[PDB]
Amino acid sequence: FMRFIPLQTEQQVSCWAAQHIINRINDFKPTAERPFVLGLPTGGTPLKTYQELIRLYQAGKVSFKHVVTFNMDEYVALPEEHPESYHSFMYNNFFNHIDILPENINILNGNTDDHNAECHRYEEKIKSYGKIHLFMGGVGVDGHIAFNEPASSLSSRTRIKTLTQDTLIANSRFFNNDVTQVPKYALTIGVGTLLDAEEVMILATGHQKALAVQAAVEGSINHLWTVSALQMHRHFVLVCDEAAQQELKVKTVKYFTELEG
Amino acid sequence: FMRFIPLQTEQQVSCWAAQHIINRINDFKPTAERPFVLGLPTGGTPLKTYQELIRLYQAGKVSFKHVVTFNMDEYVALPEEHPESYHSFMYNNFFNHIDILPENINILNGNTDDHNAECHRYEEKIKSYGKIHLFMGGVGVDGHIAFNEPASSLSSRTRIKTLTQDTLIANSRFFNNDVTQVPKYALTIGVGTLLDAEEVMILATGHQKALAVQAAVEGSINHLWTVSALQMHRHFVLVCDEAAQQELKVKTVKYFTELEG
Amino acid sequence: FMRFIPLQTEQQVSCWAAQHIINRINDFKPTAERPFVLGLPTGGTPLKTYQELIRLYQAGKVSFKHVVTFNMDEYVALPEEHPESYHSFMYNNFFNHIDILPENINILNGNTDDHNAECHRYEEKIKSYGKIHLFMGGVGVDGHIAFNEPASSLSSRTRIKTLTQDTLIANSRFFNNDVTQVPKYALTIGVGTLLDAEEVMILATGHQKALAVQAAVEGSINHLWTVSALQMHRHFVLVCDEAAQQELKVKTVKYFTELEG
Amino acid sequence: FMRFIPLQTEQQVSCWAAQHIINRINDFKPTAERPFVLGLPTGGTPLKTYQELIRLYQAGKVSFKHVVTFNMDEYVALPEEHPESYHSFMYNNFFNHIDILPENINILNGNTDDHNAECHRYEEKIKSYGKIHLFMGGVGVDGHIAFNEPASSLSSRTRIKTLTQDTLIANSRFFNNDVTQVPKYALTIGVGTLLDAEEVMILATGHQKALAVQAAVEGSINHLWTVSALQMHRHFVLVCDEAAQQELKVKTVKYFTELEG
Amino acid sequence: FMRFIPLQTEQQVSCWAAQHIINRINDFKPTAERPFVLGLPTGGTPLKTYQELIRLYQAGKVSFKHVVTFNMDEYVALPEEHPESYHSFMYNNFFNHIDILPENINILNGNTDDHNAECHRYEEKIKSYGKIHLFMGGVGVDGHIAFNEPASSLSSRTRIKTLTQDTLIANSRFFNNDVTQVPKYALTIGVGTLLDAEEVMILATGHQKALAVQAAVEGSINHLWTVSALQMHRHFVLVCDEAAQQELKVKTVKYFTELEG
Amino acid sequence: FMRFIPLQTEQQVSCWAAQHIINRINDFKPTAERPFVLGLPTGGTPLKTYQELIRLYQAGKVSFKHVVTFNMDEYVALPEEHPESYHSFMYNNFFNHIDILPENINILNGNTDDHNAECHRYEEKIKSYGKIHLFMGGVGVDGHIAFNEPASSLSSRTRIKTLTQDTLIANSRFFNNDVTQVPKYALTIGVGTLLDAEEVMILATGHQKALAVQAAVEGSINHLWTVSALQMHRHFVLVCDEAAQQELKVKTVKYFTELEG
Repeated sequence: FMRFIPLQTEQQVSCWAAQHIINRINDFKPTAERPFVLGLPTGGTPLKTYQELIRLYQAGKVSFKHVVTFNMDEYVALPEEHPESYHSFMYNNFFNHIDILPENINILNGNTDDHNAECHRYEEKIKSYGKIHLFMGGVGVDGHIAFNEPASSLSSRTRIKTLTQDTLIANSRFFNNDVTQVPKYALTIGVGTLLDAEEVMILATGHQKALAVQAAVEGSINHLWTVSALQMHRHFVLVCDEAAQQELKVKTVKYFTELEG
Repeated sequence: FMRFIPLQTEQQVSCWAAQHIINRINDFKPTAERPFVLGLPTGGTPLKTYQELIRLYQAGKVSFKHVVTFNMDEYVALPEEHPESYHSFMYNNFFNHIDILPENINILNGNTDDHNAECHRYEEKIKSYGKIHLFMGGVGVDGHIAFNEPASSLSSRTRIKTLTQDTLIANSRFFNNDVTQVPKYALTIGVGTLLDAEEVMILATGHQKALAVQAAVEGSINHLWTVSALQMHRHFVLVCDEAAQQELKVKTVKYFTELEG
Repeated sequence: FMRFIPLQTEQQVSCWAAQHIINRINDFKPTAERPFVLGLPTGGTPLKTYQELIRLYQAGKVSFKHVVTFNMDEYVALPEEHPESYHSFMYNNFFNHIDILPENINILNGNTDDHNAECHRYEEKIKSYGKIHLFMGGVGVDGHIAFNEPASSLSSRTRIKTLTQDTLIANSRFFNNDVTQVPKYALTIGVGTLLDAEEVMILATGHQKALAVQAAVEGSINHLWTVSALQMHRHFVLVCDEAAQQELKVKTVKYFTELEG
Repeated sequence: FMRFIPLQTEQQVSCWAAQHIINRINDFKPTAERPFVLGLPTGGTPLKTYQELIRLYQAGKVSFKHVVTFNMDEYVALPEEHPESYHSFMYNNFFNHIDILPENINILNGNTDDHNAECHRYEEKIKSYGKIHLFMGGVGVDGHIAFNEPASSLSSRTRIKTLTQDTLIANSRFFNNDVTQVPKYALTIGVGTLLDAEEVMILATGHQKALAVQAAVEGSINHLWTVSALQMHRHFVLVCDEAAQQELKVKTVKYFTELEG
Repeated sequence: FMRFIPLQTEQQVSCWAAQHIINRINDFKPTAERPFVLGLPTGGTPLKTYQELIRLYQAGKVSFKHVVTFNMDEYVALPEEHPESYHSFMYNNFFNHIDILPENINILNGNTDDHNAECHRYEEKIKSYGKIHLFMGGVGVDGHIAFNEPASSLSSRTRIKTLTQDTLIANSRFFNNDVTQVPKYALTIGVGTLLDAEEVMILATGHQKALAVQAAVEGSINHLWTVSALQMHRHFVLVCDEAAQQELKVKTVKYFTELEG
Repeated sequence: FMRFIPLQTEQQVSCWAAQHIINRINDFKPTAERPFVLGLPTGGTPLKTYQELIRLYQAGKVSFKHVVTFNMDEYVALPEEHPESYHSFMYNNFFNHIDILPENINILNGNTDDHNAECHRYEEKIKSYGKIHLFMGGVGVDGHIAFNEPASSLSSRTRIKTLTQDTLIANSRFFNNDVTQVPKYALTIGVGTLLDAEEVMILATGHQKALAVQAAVEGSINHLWTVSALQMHRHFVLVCDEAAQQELKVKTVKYFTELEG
């Protein structure tokens, strides 16, 4: 069944998420021949989690020497050494501070000569390892996942996507508030790619995600709220802060707070 | 306009109600010529409030030597010394334990020769005092007030009412679970009579009152939920326990919890 | 406050309305100096009601010798002896079969030299009688009243109105299915005119009126459903057939069906 | 796919359910080697059906000499000869009045030394017969099935469950209205166990089940209403009384009333 | 997954649908041994599309010399040469004006001696060709498909159906507005038959279809709205006019309007 | 009753508002003895209107000589010459560029020795002129008006208000993104003060105001959405851009778009 973890502060969400990733890896006991495969996102709430994971690694609570990562997405036609590329985000905020092997980091390359070939290569790389064991991600204010469109097929695969006007505006702040400077296209994993993971953990902090949280927990599966499709996943975890609880009914928070005791 | 007091336990609800009545009386400074006029109901939750008022009176925190009371209702064709009459409920559980003057207790007489004249005398008696300063009451699971029907006119007056099938069944527990023994009619104040008070305090405890609480706080005015009409009252107070908050949104409880402190 | 009469067939709706008009007249005991003032509409369901009223008059159960009528509306620039005028509908189907005095029939004149002057004369005529005691009417699928727009001011008065595209289409069947032949304008009473009546009885038969009936009975007051504003009227009666109850909940019909019996 | 049978009285509900069970058995024509497997619940609503089933047996309209029964649940650490055990409920109200073979009655044993082993033995016993042909059951006010929590996996199996505070409160009436006297744990079939039956008949009587019936018939599949998951079952039957129809739309009751007869 | 094409006029809807059928056929490049298989409906909106298909054929933009058609339904016990039979509708409005081979026209025969045998023969004929490549259809005001009941199993097959009271009334206009003159039964494809097609194009024109469009586009899958089940189809296309958009939210139309351009 | 003006761009919203203010003043023909009284707010969309009003003044299309203004609010314990004070906002962006007389500019003083006396003088000053002829304002994301709380009494008066946590965060961007630097309290007009104006024009631009616009146009009056109470105002105007329409139904936008043209 769906696991809903209602918490109060964004730090508690990040600390909980990091702890969950630690426990799965440490229970899995990964080796070189049998690595743990981790799906990873970008953004503000992930950032706090990566920071917590670095702190836990600096202690003696985890090693990434046998963790393989796959990232959700990357901009197209943007140099991968650009400060605002998703390559740069991952290496600067995470991979450069942990003991992961450089050949176990997978991030879509948006500068290939053939974007379809690159997307198929990504899907193949995942299959070569078997399956992603834990995919961490976020959710949009409209319930969309990664750069997938809000009404995306639940069996969509990794493909090239044209960024929406709203996505262009949202990300403008990373490119000098210039909509014309945001890359028009990106490579993203599909909803099917996400659903193929053994466990999907979605992190939702902020009042702007409260409607997405209501759709995920209280609503029925709606094909206009991609996050609601995770209700059909065998292990769907949703962690949220108090601001994102504001649209739920009192009985909903009561039920899940007490279940998690 | 509307004050919503969300509390946890039924005990806290009665204590809050008792304290509020104390403060209203003690601020008002009643005299014999200028008494404080209190509207009073019957039932389980009021009983706890009357008990707390008695304890506060014994603690010399209040005197009723200048409080005039009006009760909501009384059965018709039931001897007023019968255990299950509302005369008996009020005197045995409250008036016989406080310093109220016997001539300041007003309760509808359901044994008159003329129920319309009796109801009219009651409305006149209130007018002779000016106005009820604080009317305490409860609310039905369908939002009805006193013996008024769930679709009662917002200008209904004191009148005779035929008890509903649900009310007959509900009150059967007081007459040996015999529907045939519950009085068929009762004299009740109208919704207009209630709204004419200077302040209306409604007490709502129980999971069975959660939908009525949602209608009063979150919903628009609906003529099928009489309690919602109190939204237009100049001083409408609603006190409720945890079980009755369960249908509200987290943001609704949050807003009013913080306002009151 | 609101009376809802849920019936099965359109015949039952018409008979109930006729009986109600009969009973109001007979209780009022009208005289020449103090006549009973009746507001009247046109249409299919009214036709059956007028037929039933004629039968009751022939059965000497009522006299209209002291009833004054005001009609809702009339086409502009249509000869008043034209078959499709509302003058013709009223006289041919009703007034020519009863004992009403010819000088007590009031119908807006859509052939005046000054429609604003004409509309003002109509409002003045009504005030000269005091108030309409019972106004019968229908309701549009969008809850609109007469030729008033669905968002009409609740204080709109009798005025000239440009017929909507939907009203032109609906009424084409009376002019050889030719939208170009329907009069473009009409003189209509306002929503304020309707609410000034002592009692408003609206008759709603048909599956296409089920949403309007739901808005009037179950919904809160919405200014886009003019019929719902009648919830705040002192005597609002709504009579409907089974097809018009299909959007209501079983509890709504149960409460009112048992109240009326 | 889904059959909804709306009736008026609890007697009609029990009569319909009993007849359906009769018809399935008699069509199946069970033998000793190929028995009919019947799943059975506990509670007030089942009781009337069991009484009706006894009467139909007395009327020689059915024989249980070749029916094998499996019950949903039983208390743990309560002697099975205790008046309030479900063993006692089934035997006193049903099995002691019909011709079932004593070795064909299966009820979870809450007094074993190994509750997991007992639960597995129960699932195995079902497997040994093939599958349950008809599972009769009730529904909680929150749509839960048997002792499963409203957030149980739709593939949950027979297991030990800690009774919720709500179930403890509900069941206090059988243990002197004392929450501390209700057994803390119980053995219950899972939602998966129920869904593995060839047909599921849910019985819903009472005003307190109106919201649950709305969730099963009118709502989409919601993972917080276990009863709504039965919409995906190949043969889902829901029988309900008039009090449980109160939250449905008139069009829903109309549709199914006409379809079923 | 789901394609929603919001257009303005009914003409544009039929023109779009015709063009889509043309393009599917021309890409498929059908041969006699490998024909293109087309599913076809009856009604007002299909009529305009067939007219456009005839115009495009005269313009030599398409040939049906290798198109095989299957129709949704046909009346029972009505001579197939009757003006109001669906045989007549299809031949008069379509087949008599195109170059389809007469042995490639498939329409259920409601005059067989064995309606179950006929329905199985129809299902078998579809199987003999493999699958329907494109199924065009309409939608009822309650979201039902063909003569399937609004609560039909999503795996229903071609079968005989008793026409509902509402269906009898709707079709009365073709039989002298006499409910008793409409055939009581019809042969119809099942919902499973429709879902087995490679692509399903539903056409929805009219204000009376706006609620069904909202259920298909905005709502979750509801087993009382058959059209909503098409959300789970691999290629579901819904084309509608402005009147059918009136119940959608502005953001819904905006999203899909921009997607298609 | 209520005018809803749906437009596309924020420029059009400000231009319409300015034009409306122009036309009201010019029709009124104000003199020194009989001035036009204008209520004014602060914020981004108002600023664009003030620029347009200055442009219209430079074009000699209006004079503000005989115009008296009243502002909604002002911070307390902030020097009125501070860049971020509302005194500074109004003078720098409006009053210093028009021909208003310095003795006709009214703005609450948040630096008085007695804020209650200060509030009363403000209400009295309004009464001394008679009534505000046109009050322009904005609306919060929760429908709140000025610094009034979202559940404010509809008869609240000018008073001191403690800024909510949300208001502190929102305005932090004007004080170096420092919540601790935003003044804790503010002087604000009450909801009653707004309703006492002869006309209320609310301007709503932005996707974050779409829910407030839906509450004002489509919803019933809710005491938790202050803007919805303006439905009972004699002349309530709401102007909005395309981003703020996104939550309305297509039929709502269609109706009012056609009404205004």
